[PDB]
Amino acid sequence: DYPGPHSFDVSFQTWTYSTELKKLYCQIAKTCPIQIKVMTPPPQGAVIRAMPVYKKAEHVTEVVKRCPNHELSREFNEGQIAPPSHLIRVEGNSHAQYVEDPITGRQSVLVPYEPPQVGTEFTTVLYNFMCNSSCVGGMNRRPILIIVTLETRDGQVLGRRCFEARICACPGRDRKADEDSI
Amino acid sequence: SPSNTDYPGPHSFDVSFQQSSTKSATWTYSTELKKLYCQIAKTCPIQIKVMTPPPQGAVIRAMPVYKKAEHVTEVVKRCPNHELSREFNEGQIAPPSHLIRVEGNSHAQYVEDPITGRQSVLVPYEPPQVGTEFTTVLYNFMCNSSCVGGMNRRPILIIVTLETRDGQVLGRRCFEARICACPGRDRKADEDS
Amino acid sequence: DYPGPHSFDVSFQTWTYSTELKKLYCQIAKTCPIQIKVMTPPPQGAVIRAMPVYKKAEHVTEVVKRCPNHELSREFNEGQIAPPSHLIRVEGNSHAQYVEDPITGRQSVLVPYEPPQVGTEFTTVLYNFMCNSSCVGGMNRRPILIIVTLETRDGQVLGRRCFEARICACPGRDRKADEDSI
Amino acid sequence: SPSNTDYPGPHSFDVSFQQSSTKSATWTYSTELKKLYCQIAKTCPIQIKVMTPPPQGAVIRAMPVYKKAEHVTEVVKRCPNHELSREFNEGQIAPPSHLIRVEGNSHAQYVEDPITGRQSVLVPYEPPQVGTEFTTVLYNFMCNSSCVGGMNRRPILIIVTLETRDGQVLGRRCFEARICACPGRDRKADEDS
DNA sequence: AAACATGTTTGCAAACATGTTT
DNA sequence: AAACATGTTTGCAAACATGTTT
Ligand SMILES: [Zn+2]
Ligand SMILES: [Zn+2]
Ligand SMILES: [Zn+2]
Ligand SMILES: [Zn+2]
Repeated sequence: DYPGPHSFDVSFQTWTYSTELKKLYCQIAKTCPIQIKVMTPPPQGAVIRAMPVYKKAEHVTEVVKRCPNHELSREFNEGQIAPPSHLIRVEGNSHAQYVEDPITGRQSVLVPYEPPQVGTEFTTVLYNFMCNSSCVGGMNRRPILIIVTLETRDGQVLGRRCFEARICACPGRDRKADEDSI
Repeated sequence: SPSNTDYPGPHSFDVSFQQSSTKSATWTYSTELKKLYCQIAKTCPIQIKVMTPPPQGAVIRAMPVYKKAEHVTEVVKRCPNHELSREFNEGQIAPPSHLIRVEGNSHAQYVEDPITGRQSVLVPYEPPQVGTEFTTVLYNFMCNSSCVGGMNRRPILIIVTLETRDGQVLGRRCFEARICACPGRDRKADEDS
Repeated sequence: DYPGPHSFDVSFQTWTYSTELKKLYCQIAKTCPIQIKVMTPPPQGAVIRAMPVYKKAEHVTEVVKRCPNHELSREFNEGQIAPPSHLIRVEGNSHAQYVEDPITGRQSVLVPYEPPQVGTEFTTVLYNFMCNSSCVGGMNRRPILIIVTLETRDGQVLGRRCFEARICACPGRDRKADEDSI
Repeated sequence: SPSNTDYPGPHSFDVSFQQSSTKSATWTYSTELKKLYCQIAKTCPIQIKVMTPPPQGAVIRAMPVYKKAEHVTEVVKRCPNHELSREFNEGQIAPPSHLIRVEGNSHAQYVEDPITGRQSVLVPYEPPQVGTEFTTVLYNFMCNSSCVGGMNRRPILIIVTLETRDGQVLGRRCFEARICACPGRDRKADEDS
């Protein structure tokens, strides 16, 4: 976590969030509203990039893509702006652009930053996760965590926040049970 | 859509399953249920028995097909996930799409029917070893019977058929196949049902 | 209603039944257990025929078949013993035979009678209704009622009972609301 | 999969909808939304306007197609129910499978593309009546946009195209079509959305 | 037009099916 | 083998979508 010059921050108000576990439990392809908050207007082009990555040191070097099944299953792909391989998708924004790093091969999705609505106090982004946290041939139940980063139009980082994502089928249950381990 | 009725044929063709050890829980068979319960990619020994020497190029084709009427017309291939997954395909020579595989036989040849598009695997028939009453063939089933994007837990059944070197069916036997994780458990539960 | 020599009778213990409305509310293609009770063993071949027919005098002469959509929609038809046109189906009985009257063209389904199980007090039959009570091109929401008849092996009637059938989507709701009209 | 982008073409081709009375609630149009809301089997008057006389056998083809990317590849036909229902077909000469119909024109010819299997209907182009600025064509939409076994409430949109007598596209305009029961209500609600 | 009839969609939890870890 | 992890199926009611009756 790096608040940066604009005191960047992410927060949450079919899914659920354990504040103190910094974990987001949510169903697949369902919509996840995510709250963005700055303290001072970021630069101009300023973008919000959401990138997935494995939590465990063992697997951090491996890119995070959708399992083969979902990747090529008309379902969810057919009529789509985004690439079928990308795990993270953003809904409700034509400007949203999906990117594959030529060198690292890492997939991510950017959305141009925009101040909140008048009176509001949050820039709300709509994220969709397109593979369960357990798809064989994909995450194979390997915990992953999202890295939402506020960057300068040319890719300079201005801030970064991160939470563990676990997209499943019973976020309620899983969260609760995951709360029992303590 | 391929036939599934038992047909002993002129050579009193027959398939059966006899347990390779004396646990060994990698698989199990309900003679009573005509069901074979077995673990994915693990090896299944299947016993072939004739009563009179079959023709010349005689072959044994094993083909998978959905049990229920609603799906019979759909081919049976390996789910997308496994058809790519590095594992089970890396040192393999067999078509990653094919469900049924035979291990321990270089002559084993995999085939996709140009018209029906149905995948199957053949092995040239060879009589038993001296003093032995069974020709044993080693099959491998490459997808759980619940792989999403594949069988999606739709019952399938194997159709092992003894055919003439030019495809004329001399004999056929069928058994339901349910490849899972706990063949022991599943069979048991299936029997308490 | 004609009890007949064997004091024939039908009763009920995804569906529901208004005793005093002689109406059966049940979802489509879902299973309906129906209780048969006699007072004295019926003849030998004795069968139980279930036939649908329109309640309203206006439409009684028109046969009752499944609407065109369902009639030829792989769904529910594909792997099936019974004809895709037949509204009423019985599940759990290989002996069940579906029949189309050559002259009247009327569809119906028979099931060989069998005494109850030991200790039991009912011969229970499993009926499936395969079209909503409202399928356009079919019942077009025209009330129909089932005529379960106990007959002699050669078609002589030994008894007959009948209840109004209304296969819908919310048997609960519909029943309740249908109970409000009074 | 047929194009849906507006293309005025050399003859400044254009389609518009002007209300036949002075209620008449049988249909309505959201110029703003590019959506036509109309009742099944009832008649929809559609205004055609060019700026320069089109070629010779020039025709006006109206073809239906699903709006959403996921279904575009699927043809648009009348649900099974209506394709048989005695009504709307009894005294009719038009293919009971076809969704779009044109009333008041003997020359109107219905067509199924042999390769794509796409159904459409053509009417030879004829200039406006003297003193009139529009060529009016009468369309009929034969299935609610919610017929199960048909559109099953999948948004569709009409592609009226002005073509040369031998199928070369000279102009094309599109509008979303939503045939229902309460065009009034639905349009209103659609606008409050 | 306003009310009513009815199939659908969405959300949710229980009982279950089935691969994985212990 | 026994326990645990997790996707599925089933049932159910609310809010809704949409044809029909009034
Ligand atoms: Zn996946
Ligand atoms: Zn698989
Ligand atoms: Zn129907
Ligand atoms: Zn229709």
